[PDB]
Amino acid sequence: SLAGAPKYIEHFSKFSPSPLSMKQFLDFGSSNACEKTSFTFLRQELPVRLANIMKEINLLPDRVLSTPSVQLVQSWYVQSLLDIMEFLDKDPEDHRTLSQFTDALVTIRNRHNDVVPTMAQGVLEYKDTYGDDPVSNQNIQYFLDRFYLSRISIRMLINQHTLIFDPAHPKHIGSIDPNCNVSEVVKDAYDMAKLLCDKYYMASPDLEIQEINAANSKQPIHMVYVPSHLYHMLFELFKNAMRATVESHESSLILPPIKVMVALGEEDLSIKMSDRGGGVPLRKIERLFSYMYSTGYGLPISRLYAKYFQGDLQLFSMEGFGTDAVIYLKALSTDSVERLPVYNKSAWRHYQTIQEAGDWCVP
Amino acid sequence: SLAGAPKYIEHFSKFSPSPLSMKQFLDFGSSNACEKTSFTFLRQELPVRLANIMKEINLLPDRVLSTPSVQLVQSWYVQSLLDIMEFLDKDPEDHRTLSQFTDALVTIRNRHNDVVPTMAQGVLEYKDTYGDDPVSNQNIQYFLDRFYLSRISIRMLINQHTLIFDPAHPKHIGSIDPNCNVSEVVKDAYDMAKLLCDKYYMASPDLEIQEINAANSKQPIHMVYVPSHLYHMLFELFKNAMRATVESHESSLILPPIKVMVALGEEDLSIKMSDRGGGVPLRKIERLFSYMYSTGYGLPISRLYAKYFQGDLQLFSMEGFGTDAVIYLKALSTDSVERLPVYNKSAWRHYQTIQEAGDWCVP
Ligand SMILES: O=S(=O)(c1ccc(O)cc1O)N1Cc2ccc(O)cc2C1
Ligand SMILES: O=S(=O)(c1ccc(O)cc1O)N1Cc2ccc(O)cc2C1
Repeated sequence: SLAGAPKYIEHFSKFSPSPLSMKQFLDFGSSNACEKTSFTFLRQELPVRLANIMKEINLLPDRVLSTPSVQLVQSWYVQSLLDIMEFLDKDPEDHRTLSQFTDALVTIRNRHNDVVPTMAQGVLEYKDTYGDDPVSNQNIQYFLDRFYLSRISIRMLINQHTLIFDPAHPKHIGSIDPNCNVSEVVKDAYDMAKLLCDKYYMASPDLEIQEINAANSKQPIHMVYVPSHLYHMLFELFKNAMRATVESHESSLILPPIKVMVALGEEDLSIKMSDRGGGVPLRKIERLFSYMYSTGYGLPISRLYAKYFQGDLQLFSMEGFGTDAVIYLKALSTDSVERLPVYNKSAWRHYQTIQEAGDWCVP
Repeated sequence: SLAGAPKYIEHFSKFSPSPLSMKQFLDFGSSNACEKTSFTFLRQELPVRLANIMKEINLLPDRVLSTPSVQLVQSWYVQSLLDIMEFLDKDPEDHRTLSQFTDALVTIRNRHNDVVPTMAQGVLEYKDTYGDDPVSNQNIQYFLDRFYLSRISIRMLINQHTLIFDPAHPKHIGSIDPNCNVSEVVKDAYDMAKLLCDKYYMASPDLEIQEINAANSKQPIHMVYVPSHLYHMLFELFKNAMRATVESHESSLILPPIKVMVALGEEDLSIKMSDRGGGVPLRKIERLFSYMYSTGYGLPISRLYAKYFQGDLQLFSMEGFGTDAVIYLKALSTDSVERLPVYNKSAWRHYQTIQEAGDWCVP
């Protein structure tokens, strides 16, 4: 009783995703009239976001697209789109529509649970089947950043709806903490990483936290954010900083601590994690964010979480000494706007690459 | 008695520039047979490098190319190319050829002395005459990085020839110090920046230097490098770090010092300059390397000096606290290879941009 998926994909891919600000997410209420609004918004917005990214999947190299794991993920997206299409003609006034819709979103979230490692298997299949080539590799890199960020955004919309309209922290709005204590999240991530480091190495570096609240030097630093995302980024950074520290100090009983600075400025809330884990040459930094060399998507995915609300995650090392990692976040909820890839000529053109000698000299 | 310039430009632009390593520059001797070799090399290589970049000038937007200052710089390049063409049929065995050639190179260097600010006037003329647009601006950015790096490389070849074949440090090979003490250059740059800071603010931050020689903890850190280039980068960084420090501490008599770490690893020699000058939001970092917003090319040009021998110069700030700047250099002379732009399809295509909506969403 539904049209073929391609008809829906073509229709919805014409629209641009509509980025929401942290402030907008937060300003969304929990009434039945709010739920109807969420419903009528999401039955348009989720298909738009699904369609847009599905169109880009089709731009992947034939070699990548032909892999069974990429084809599997595609099929999940198709079914999720179709699931939502069942609601196009349903009455928001009917409470059964709303409850069924929430169930359908839960089913979609579960279906897509293993998307990240499934796509990674697809990349591995491409490499095993054909051997990798630099043109395909660049396309894969460009695509995966956009695909994973798109996924993050879709999961955000679904979690917001299901959490609000169906409780550890009643003060949270869905997955959003309007008063996230940044240092508390830092400590939580450190604690968990320490458990892992202690398990394997029977030791771990201590943590030192310093806050710089530029405008209000006394006040503990808080922000509007999704703590699970911040936790995710910090846990990944701690794991790397701890491993570097212990491994570069095999002969020592005294380990240099990991130092974190949390700075609050007018526009940025920045979190720097500094280790003395011996560092890595500049040449090897890019590779840390590479899906190909990582085929462990911890770092590239953490950076996408940072970028999702207009932030970033940057690494700077000093080979022979150690490494600084910085999470840049927007200080203000009004500046924290979803960063969403969109399917258009620009995106399309970016895939249109091919083999040739670069614009810089080789000896 | 010479052909029209375009015939020479077309001929020489077919070749790729030939990048030399620091080790190769250094291994070049000072005999008459070495001079003849330098001559026969440079009468081919300099025209290749001149032609390659001249071809890219022609790819600039009509709006930029039409400016009197860009046209002036172009005319200098044309005359310099032609000057060298006078030597195509000359006998290297004749000492008069060699001496005349050295004179011609000196004349070229002098002719091009004001290239950097003359091009900047061209950018200003474009902005004043037409108003700037983002497409042209991106082209200008791409082109100027390549144009200025090309210029750096040409100046390197000329200085090497004129210094060697025509003396404060007899141990230097042309402009190259085979035993450059990095901390000494740091101190020289600091001293000069301090003079300027003291003049305007009647105070300046102190300097603290720490060295980390990973493989030989006792040994002072030395490298093969061109000290004037290292000095140039450090002076620019000190000026910025000092200004930030003093201006963000208007009420204080106590200024936090500027801290420099010089680290020597297996592959990198890295120099970090840390200030507590209050920092800048991430949003504003890109602009620091922008020729358009700088229309003060100090930072972008310093970064090009770093990139010229396969290094880099990177800035990381923490708004509300301060800024780290890192110069990354190759530790080994064999890894220090000229980075030279080349005129080919790839370079050509990169100019082929135009107006459209980007691949990311706007609200
Ligand atoms: O790349 S690192 O500098 C680095 C990368 C990311 C990060 O967040 C922190 C780091 O220190 N570091 C990793 C590591 C892991 C094991 C080991 O023996 C040495 C090192 C160095
Ligand atoms: O951008 S900065 O962080 C910066 C940029 C480059 C650099 O090398 C060091 C820096 O601190 N800094 C400049 C400056 C100059 C004057 C002022 O009042 C404040 C600031 C901040």
